[PDB]
Amino acid sequence: IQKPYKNLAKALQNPADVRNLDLSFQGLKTLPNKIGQLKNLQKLDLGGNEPTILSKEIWQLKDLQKLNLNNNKLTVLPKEIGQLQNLQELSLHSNELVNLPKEIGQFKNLQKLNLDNNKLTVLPKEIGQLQNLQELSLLSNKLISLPTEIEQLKSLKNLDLNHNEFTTVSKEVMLLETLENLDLRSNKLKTIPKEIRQLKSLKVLMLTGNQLTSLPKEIEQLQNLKTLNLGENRFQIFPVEILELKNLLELNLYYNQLVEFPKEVGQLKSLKYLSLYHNQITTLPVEVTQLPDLQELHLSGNKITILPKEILQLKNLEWLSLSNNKLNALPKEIGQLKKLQRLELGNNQLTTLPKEIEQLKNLQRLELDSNPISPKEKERIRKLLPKCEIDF
Ligand SMILES: [Zn+2]
Ligand SMILES: [Zn+2]
Ligand SMILES: [Zn+2]
Ligand SMILES: [Zn+2]
Repeated sequence: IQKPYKNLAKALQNPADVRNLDLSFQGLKTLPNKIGQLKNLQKLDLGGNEPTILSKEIWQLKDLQKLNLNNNKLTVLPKEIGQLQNLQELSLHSNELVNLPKEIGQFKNLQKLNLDNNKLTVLPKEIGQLQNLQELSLLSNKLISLPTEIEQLKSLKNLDLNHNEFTTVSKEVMLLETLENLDLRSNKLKTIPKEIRQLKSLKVLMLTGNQLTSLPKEIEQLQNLKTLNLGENRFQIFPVEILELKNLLELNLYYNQLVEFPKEVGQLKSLKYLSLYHNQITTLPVEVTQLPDLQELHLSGNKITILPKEILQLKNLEWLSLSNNKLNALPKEIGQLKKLQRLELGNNQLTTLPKEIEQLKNLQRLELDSNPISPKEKERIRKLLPKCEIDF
């Protein structure tokens, strides 16, 4: 590992010693022919220059392991890129690529491929030849499908399809059993296939910003799942399948149309984070207070009228959000939440807070705007929590 040569003149003075060259954002239009003298080059950054920076001399620098061609207004990738047999990391992000050459499949040792922020409508069938690929990033493209040969990516751990045009998840993506992180955010998904059960190594599944109404029963088989992000979807019926995931740590279901907060949520015993912000929830079941490791509970923008006294059981809770609800009171048991740092209660029907709130020694912020609290009550509250930032 070498500190990068940022001065092209310095690099060309002792070319044999140049392993790392960073010419990014230097206003370079072309490369000098002399660049071919950098025979031991392993890392090359040509990002943020011009499309003409792609000198034919680059493709003869055979020791190249890492190449960054980001922000170069590239409309086409030369077929000669395939000659860089030793490439491990290739970055083509923030360009204007619509297609890729079939030669993209020649990188036998390719581990990371970044194609973020392009205009890709299709991937070549040869993408399947990248059998050592661990990360494929396609954020913000125009893909409606992936080639069936995507099933051949037997080492893939990270697949990022965030901001594309997918209407369904292909059954070939579901054959990538080594996947750990699958990002399908901001697509046009209406369903998740039953074949999701095959992704047994999946730790993170992001489906935020789609049109999902339900999940298949087979999602219960994702026993390695830690993060499940289902916010900004069309769930009206709570997907009870996800309540079988006893090792889940984070669950996001905000911006749905949920009418019921089921008692079975109490079965998510490892849950640390739960958001149900902006739904139609009326009642908080006693079973939610039975989550011993819960640190954040986000319930703002609902129709909750009361909190059960069993709230005291959430000993690890640090953040409780209940703004824009219909709360008439807080139970005195709120004072037992010793780790509470943030308590959002704006836009409710609160007139007072129990004396026991003074026990909230770690409380840093308390939000009480748009509540019918009288000036003398605001004074009393300030005195109960003198070190807390209180917004009235
Ligand atoms: Zn988008
Ligand atoms: Zn929205
Ligand atoms: Zn709203
Ligand atoms: Zn707030």
